[PDB]
Amino acid sequence: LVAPQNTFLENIVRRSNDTNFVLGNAQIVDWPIVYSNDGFCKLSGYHRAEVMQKSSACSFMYGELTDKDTVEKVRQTFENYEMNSFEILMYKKNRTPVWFFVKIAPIRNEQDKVVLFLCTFSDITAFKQPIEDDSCKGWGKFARLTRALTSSRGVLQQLAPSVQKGENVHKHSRLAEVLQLGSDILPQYKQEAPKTPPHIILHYCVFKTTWDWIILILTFYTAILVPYNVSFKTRQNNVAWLVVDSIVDVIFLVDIVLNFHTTFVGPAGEVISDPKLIRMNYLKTWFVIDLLSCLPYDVINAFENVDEGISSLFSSLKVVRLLRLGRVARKLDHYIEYGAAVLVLLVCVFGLAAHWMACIWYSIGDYEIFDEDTKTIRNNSWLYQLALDIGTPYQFNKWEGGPSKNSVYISSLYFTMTSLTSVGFGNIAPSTDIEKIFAVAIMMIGSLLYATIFGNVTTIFQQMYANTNRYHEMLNSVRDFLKLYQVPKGLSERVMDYIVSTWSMSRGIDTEKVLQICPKDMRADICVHLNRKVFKEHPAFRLASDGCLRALAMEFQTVHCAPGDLIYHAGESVDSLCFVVSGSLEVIQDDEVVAILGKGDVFGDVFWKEATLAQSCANVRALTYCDLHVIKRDALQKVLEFYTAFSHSFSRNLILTYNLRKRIVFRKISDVKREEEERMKRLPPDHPVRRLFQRFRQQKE
Amino acid sequence: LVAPQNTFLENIVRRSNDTNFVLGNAQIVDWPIVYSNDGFCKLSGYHRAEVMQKSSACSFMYGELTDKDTVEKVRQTFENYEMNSFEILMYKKNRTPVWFFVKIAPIRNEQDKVVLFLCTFSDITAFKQPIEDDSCKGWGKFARLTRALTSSRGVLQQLAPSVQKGENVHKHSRLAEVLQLGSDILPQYKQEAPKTPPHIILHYCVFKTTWDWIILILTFYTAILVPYNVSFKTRQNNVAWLVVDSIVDVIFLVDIVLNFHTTFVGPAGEVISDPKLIRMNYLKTWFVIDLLSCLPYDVINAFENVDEGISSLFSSLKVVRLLRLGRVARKLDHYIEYGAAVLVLLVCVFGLAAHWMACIWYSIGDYEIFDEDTKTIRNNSWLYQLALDIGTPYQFNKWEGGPSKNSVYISSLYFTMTSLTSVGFGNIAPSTDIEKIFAVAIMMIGSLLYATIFGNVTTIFQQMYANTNRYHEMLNSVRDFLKLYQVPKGLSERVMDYIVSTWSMSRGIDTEKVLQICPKDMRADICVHLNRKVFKEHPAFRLASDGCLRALAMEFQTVHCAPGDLIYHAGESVDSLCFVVSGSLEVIQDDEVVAILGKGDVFGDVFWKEATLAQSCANVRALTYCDLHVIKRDALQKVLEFYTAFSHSFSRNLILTYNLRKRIVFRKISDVKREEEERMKRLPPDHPVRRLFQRFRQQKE
Repeated sequence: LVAPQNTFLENIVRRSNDTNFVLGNAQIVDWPIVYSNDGFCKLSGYHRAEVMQKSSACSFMYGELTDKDTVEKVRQTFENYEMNSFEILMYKKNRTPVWFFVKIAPIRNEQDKVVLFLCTFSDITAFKQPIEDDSCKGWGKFARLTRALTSSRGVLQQLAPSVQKGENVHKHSRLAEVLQLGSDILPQYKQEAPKTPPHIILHYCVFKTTWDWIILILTFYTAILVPYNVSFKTRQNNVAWLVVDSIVDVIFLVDIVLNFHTTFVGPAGEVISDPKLIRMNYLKTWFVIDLLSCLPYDVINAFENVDEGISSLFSSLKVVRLLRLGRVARKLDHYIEYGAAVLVLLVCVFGLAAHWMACIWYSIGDYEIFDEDTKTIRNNSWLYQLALDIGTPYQFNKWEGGPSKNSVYISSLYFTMTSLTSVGFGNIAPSTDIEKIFAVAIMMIGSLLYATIFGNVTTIFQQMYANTNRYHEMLNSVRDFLKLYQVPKGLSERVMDYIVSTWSMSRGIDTEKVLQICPKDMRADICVHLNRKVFKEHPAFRLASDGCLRALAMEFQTVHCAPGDLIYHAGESVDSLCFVVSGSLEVIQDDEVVAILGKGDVFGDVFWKEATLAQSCANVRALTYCDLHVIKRDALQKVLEFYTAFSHSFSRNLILTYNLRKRIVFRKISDVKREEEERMKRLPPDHPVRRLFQRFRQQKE
Repeated sequence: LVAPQNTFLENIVRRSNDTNFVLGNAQIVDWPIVYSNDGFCKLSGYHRAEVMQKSSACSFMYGELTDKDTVEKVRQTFENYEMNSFEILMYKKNRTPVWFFVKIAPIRNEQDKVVLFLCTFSDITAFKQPIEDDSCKGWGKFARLTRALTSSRGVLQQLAPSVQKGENVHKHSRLAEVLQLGSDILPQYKQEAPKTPPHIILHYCVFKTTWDWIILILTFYTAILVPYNVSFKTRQNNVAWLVVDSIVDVIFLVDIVLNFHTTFVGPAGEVISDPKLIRMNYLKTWFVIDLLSCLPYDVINAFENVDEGISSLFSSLKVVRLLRLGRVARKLDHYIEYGAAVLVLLVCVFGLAAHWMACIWYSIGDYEIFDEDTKTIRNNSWLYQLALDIGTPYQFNKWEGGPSKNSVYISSLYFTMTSLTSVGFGNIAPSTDIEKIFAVAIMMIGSLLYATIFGNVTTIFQQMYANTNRYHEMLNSVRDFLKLYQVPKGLSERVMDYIVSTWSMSRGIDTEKVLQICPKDMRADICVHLNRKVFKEHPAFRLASDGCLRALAMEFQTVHCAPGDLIYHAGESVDSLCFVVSGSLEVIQDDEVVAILGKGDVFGDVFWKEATLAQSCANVRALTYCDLHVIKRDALQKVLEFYTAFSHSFSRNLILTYNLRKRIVFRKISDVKREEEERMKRLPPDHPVRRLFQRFRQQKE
């Protein structure tokens, strides 16, 4: 998790080393200043706000002793863009002249251009010719001039008083710090990315992902095989297994070597890629135990071995991965995503634990069967009972071999496996004291791991089935509510269809919440993207600035209307302009169609001109599955009055397709036909209602 | 999930094929235009807004060369409602005459009426007699006229330049596209439902619901029976089972045939019913595996079979349903709703798995008992131990049969069943190597399924008992709160009764939340339905328009008042009109009853006339369980001032039963009686208080 980062200011202030600097623009005439520094504003007495937007030729602290030659030199250096360093008499706020040195260094840009200048400053008043304009005394002016040379008199040239004729090196020492500014110019005012150092590879790379699986399977294989080899007294009649062990060991050696040149996630940070400390962290974390883990004791044992038991500790030596990789195998928890991979992990660890405890059961039995010099058969031991039951019992002339190692291994495996899973068949029995205590330990640990499996699997089931129950409960509650208040079917069907459709489409996601999660800039950009159709298609928005576009986009709300639903009823107040982006809409008046609406059409009223609310004169009904983009009247009015220049064109360019306030008058064909029929088949004393009609007409006039 | 859908615009624009059209009303005199098209407004230069509400006789682009004969023809065609097609000189915005062709086609309606007209347009300027009014040159006018014939010169008549005398087919080609408009007239401007194609039946039908259960039970029976038949070496002494197998197979064949003519839910949509692709989807999804599953290998085997093991794979062949139906058996999760049906599913799969593993245990034992040519009895095998224990041991003269198949089956079943449920009795033992590994696998898978059962059952218990605990905890918290603040019993009893009653009635449903879930139109309709009593009974609302009715209904709130509770206390501000719909209320003043209120009565104050707030002069108390419909003063005032016409009758018709602001004065019987008694038993120096009384009377005057 890293971002392209601009490290201009930080590098320049770190490299300054108690100096000063002033920044200026490069593609701009006369070069106004873009930045100043505390050291400068303290030495020159000019505040930062009053130096801003000043010529970078430094004309504003010129004076009588300034040389026009130096002015031409700084001008040709600025216009030719070259490194250089001058000394020239400058003037402070009190117009007192003080000896001065300067050096300029423009900086390039990632786009192959020069954008910013950089001019550094220094005082050499105490080491130059003494010049005074108006002072109480010569020594007083000298002390005043020397008092401003603290930076030069500091550790930069602290050895000057102890020596003589040090001027031959003071200038070089002063210029050495300034000359380093090229290193700070490397970013070139650009989003310099944190490039990886050479011969170090990211740990998220494809090669490392495919290397992690192979090291996992190899460590799994070794963890299985080693105890069987070490305890079951197997011989080395097969040489190929030594070749396999050698290639296995060299693979682990390659892995431990590769772990040097690989970045790791810092626990106190995010990503650390500094080779001066990556290797140190690895060696202080896991490298020594991994080395003492990764020595071929058995391969050396092919010639000679210092100890026989070293190959036994070689097991737990290889097991250090099981934690080094196993806890990092939470990165293996990346995609096996159908149920938690912790389940595969627990079943695998159950298997390997069963193998381990089968091995140690065999070890116990072999340690128990014989009585050494006592020559006692010790018949109550489990292995002798198994030998009697399996057939081919022991005999003596020396003693017979009895059972073969293959059957003994699997029988011990069953004992362990029936012990761990707590079925306890009862054919092969612990019968002596140490088998007794072993059964104790095995049954304890098996019960614990059994409980762990159950807890994990139950958590999975409850997490998978959580959402379905809540949705069904909400639906049932809605159904009960509609049943209670005697709602007719014609409306209950509509409400349940709406609920089921909106749940199927939107799922368990809130658009408003997702919007409010993001910050203001991302929110505005998302709004622009969501509403981009209406801006880019409707000609009324082709003169929109970014600010007005964003202020409008923040407000627009989208509406999905099903077929048959109505938007604006007759008699309702109209207060929202709305653009049609999909489907088609119709307007019905007095049970007659007067207009039909399609894509890229808007209908409403001129709020900014009428400046008053009005009654809707007709109903608008949905035909097809349509999408609407609605704007409220108050917010639109506020935005348009804020953006007067935009409104002067918005009012002229925006034309409504149909005005809800305005309504048409008309007649019907059947009505005029029946009127004609009635007139073919064709009040004198109606004086009061005649006067009524006259009064009504006069009032209407 | 489908809806009645109007597909007028979409069909007409899809069928247009790069043409133009204009819509007009049919039951309306002179036929104003209801719709225009981009092609028309580009060719005729008239904007859409300025052509709307214009005569469909097209009089507004008439001119000097227009023929009155054609006017009469278009008029008689409009008034007789017949298909026809004319050519006539039209006029554009620049009044330049351009040769023109027209064709009209009115559209009917689902209610057996003609509602809309449809007139199409085309240009034939380049293929008619050249007529000019004012042009720079003849060839210039010819080029101008031909430049407007891009649509005709396109792919519609692209072969014209390559041939000669093509006029005999150009008119037919032009008219062919226009003549297709009858197909787009099929919806007839109506909510055309998506009717199912013939010989295809919906998958939600009753027949298919009753067919799913039978195929489920048949596949369950076959899955049980097949392994027992294939492994236990049973003979064919019973012929009826072959008849049953034949009828079973023909039922599966009928099912696979029926699956062709049946709609399915589209994963990328909702419902797909296109027979051109339903069969293709089925064949590419499951049809081939179902066919190779549904061949009567055993019925053919009655004569001859190419392989004996085919009947074994016939098992897993039939098992494909167990997934094809079993995952679709989430539709079986429709109503067994007392606990999840997943429990019945898991117990059934446990049973079938136990059967399978009993079968394979028998197979292993039979494979193990005998040593073939070695003639070894192999006594350590489980089956021989069982034979010795059960009685009738083996004997030789050939070898005896020993145990019967019935006991062997059930014994293997017990072994599997004790293995899966992890009780492990210990009478019948795995003793050789392969029984060993089989025990390994069986105990693993049994532990997994055991954990699954436990997780599911625990989820059920927590989901059933969730709500009771939260309700009890809330009640206990309320009880602790009331105990803390020393509330007397007379009030604690009331608050706890109110809480328990409102929880018992409303349950865990929020009326406000349910309202806000629905959109604005459904919300308004619900409000109208909930408050319909007061509108339809009270005469004051019998002059209410739909808009005012809805604007009022949005605001009304219902109140359930228990007996004994008070609504408006003396001294409280009155700010809400309220209608009584059930029960009865009384008003008490100075501990005397002045009025009683019943059904269909309203009480409050005239807010629209007083235009000021007032103090309540009396208390109103509940008598019976009553329901109130309350309206706030501000919203009512806003609505009535919005709807002036409604208010002019609402003020005149609405009369209060009792005015809270107005209060009556009176005397008491006991008071006047005691005054009469006192007067029967009957101040001169009280000058200051006499002056006080005089001043008070003068102030009151």
